[PDB]
Amino acid sequence: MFEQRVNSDVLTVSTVNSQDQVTQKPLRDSVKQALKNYFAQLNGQDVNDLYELVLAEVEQPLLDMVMQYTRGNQTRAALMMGINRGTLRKKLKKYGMN
Amino acid sequence: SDVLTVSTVNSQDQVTQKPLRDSVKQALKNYFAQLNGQDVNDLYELVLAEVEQPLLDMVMQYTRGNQTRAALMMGINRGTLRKKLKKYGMN
DNA sequence: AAATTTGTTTGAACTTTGAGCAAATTT
DNA sequence: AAATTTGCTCAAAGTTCAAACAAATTT
Repeated sequence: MFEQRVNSDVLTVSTVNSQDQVTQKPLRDSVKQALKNYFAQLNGQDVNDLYELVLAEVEQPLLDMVMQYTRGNQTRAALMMGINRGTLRKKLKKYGMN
Repeated sequence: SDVLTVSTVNSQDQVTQKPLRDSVKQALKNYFAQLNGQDVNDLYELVLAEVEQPLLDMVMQYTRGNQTRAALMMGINRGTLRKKLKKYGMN
């Protein structure tokens, strides 16, 4: 057959391990790391917009990368992400990618 | 100046931060590399799923389970948070 | 000159929100 | 015993959507 590829390992980054060998951990794990790192560096300072902070840090490069792929075609890009053409264009405005 | 970041090692064994947005690119760069014009259909709800999950995973761990502190921390409604927790089944 | 995409608008379908309250749980 | 948090449900506020369709651009 084909071999399973869990959604965990659909999107993946390159890491180095204890034996200095290149392996591919999930993006999940990068996100986890970053948050662990963000809390530790926080020091009892108040936070109240973590969702939008993360979302910004993820939408931008998804958009960046997807528009490169469709050589700048929105209809394709929006179809490709699964979102209305108008909201893509709204998101794009928000980060100044138009 | 950039708050969301991850650690990296160079060949000369030095650790060093880089923004998470640089990871997300790589992932996508890689996702697209390994497709070969196979249609992609629902990519926004995919990455979102791969980012919501460990964000919820970590903020509950941080707020010791406190749904209320968690929502307030994330800047979303207390009900939205319940719904997202059903979505990935983290009851 | 043919097809396809942009840039808009419209209204309907859906989602998030703030508040309210009893009942359960933590302090 | 007091304070806070859960689990719910209403409504209003806000976003996403598909569909139009000229006007611009690309095949």
